[PDB]
Amino acid sequence: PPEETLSLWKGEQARLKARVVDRDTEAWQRDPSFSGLQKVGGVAVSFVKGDSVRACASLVVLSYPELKVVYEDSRMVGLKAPYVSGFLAFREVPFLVELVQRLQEKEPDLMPQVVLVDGNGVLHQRGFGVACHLGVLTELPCIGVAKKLLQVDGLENNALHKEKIVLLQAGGDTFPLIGSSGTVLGMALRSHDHSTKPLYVSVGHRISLEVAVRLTHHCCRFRIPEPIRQADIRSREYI
Repeated sequence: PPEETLSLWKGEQARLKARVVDRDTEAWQRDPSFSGLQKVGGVAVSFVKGDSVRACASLVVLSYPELKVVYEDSRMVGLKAPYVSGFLAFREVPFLVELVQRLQEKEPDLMPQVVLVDGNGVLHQRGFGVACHLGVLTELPCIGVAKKLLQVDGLENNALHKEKIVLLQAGGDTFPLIGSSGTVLGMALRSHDHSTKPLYVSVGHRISLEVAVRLTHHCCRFRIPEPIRQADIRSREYI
């Protein structure tokens, strides 16, 4: 009953968006060296077309500060119709929740304290990206780490944007992503000395933007934050 389904999802999008928290809720987040942080998660998803859409997803957990994989669960499943633009997350995210639930059941001591999501946070067409959606359904702190600048609220990959990227001279350097509204939606981060291409970081849930950006940088042994890099490898394996 697709009209019923999409209508339900539209209501849920509004309700879930209102649940997004953009401040820190954990003691470890307020410590300058993130004292108390031991486990960082990574999530990545790739889709495949077919009679049914398939999703290849990976949840990994890494030790922190060491960034070594301590848990992994990577899967390919079919997702159920209806497939509606702007609402694929309403099939995708419950599958990701299932991964988290399986971790809680099978290895509860390895539950991540924060999840780095390969995808968008509040820097999103409707201010409710996959990282927000996963966060509110699990109550886990989540960060949206995007590889491209999302064109919302007047953000443009224009000449000035490109100039600001050049002026990111070293790993850790940032510049704010500020909408036409004047709202700070996220930060561009040069994640590593080796790469000149920035990551675009925004809050998913239960973390502040400053903390999200600093933690993201600290997870970058290479350009892509290690939990995402590891999840990416495993969700391309299934592709």
